[PDB]
Amino acid sequence: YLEGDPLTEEKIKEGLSKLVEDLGKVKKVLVVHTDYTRVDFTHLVAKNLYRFLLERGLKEFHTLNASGTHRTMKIEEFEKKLGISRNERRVFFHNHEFFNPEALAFVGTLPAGFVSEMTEGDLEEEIPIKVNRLLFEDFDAIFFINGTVPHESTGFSGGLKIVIPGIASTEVVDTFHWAAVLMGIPKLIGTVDNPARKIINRASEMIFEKIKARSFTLNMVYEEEEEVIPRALYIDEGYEGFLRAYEKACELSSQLHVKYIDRPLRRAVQVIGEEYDEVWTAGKGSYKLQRPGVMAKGGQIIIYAPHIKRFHSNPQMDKWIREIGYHCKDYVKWYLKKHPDFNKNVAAHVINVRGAGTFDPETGKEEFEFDVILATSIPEDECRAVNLGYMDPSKIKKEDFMDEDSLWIVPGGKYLYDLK
Repeated sequence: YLEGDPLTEEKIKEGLSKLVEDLGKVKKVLVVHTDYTRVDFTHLVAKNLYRFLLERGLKEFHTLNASGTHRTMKIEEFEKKLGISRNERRVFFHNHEFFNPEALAFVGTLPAGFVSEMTEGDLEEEIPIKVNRLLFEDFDAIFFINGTVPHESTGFSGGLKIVIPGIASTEVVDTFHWAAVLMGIPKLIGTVDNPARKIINRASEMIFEKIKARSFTLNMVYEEEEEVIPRALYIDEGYEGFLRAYEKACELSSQLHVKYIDRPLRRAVQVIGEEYDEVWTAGKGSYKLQRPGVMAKGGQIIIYAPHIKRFHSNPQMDKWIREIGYHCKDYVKWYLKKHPDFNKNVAAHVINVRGAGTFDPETGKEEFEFDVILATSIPEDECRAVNLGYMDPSKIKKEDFMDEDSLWIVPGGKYLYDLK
């Protein structure tokens, strides 16, 4: 449980040395980490953890990319993330295989009653919990390096979120995403406790029961200005440890990650970094501006990301996003009456991006609280096809957004905005 401003590599090392010193046997170790999508200080944690592990006789250092539904990473990206070279023998990177049944272990089910209660009875069935089978191999220790920040689906990220959705699969992840969207971003984002967090914790209990290795949470908190400023590393053990470290994390994050403004915005440009590869993640630009009163009615959210050219990297999910397009909650619920098999994660995503709105179920017409515009390399026609706005990314410039009720947000999609 270390803290600083900034938190230093030296302090971090002292913490990790301490943790490793208390480990008894280490030949085989697993490190579960965030993906290219998370800009954090993993590299300071992972590389030092590995170093100290070597000194005490580590034989095998395996890593697992907590991808969720995100794309697989190249070996080079693991290197960048971990600060560890591919050319170390004893080191083995692994991608997660979210969509591959054979990669997963069944640990048990969520009961229908509880599932129904989290989802207003929308689901009403037993939900199987399946996670990467690596969790249950002969490891002496498993280290989960996670990070905590306000989040559109889980109130905050970090803690057990690295297990689910990180290294989980479709059924349980669909369920929490849908549970979350029923409450909705404006109420949910930046809350410690909420339906998705309940689902995640309930399922993780059954998971940690079956893990025989000792399990550690290394829960990071940081700022991002032009670089990442580490601020805390909360290290703890086992299921209950994950809970404690997460709660401490959220208390710090809630003081550091909320930006306050005094007037509703008419224009916000979310300046998106290379790390957000596709609309699935660049949508954070919309979510972070959805607390009530933050956007003026008719306000424009502009997701400025010239490099982006897809909605999701998984072709099927990308197809699905384009099928339904971006709409309000009441339109989507209606669409699911018509298409009851439609994927609820995609369904939740679309509502999450589009924001509040009304649906007249006599006429089918939608009105929206704000507009969402894609300033990316997705063509204008392909944008309106999915019910989103468009701006030529080459015509977007900071100097056009300094008027009293506009905002040029750098870095985009990171900080939660609130009315002061």
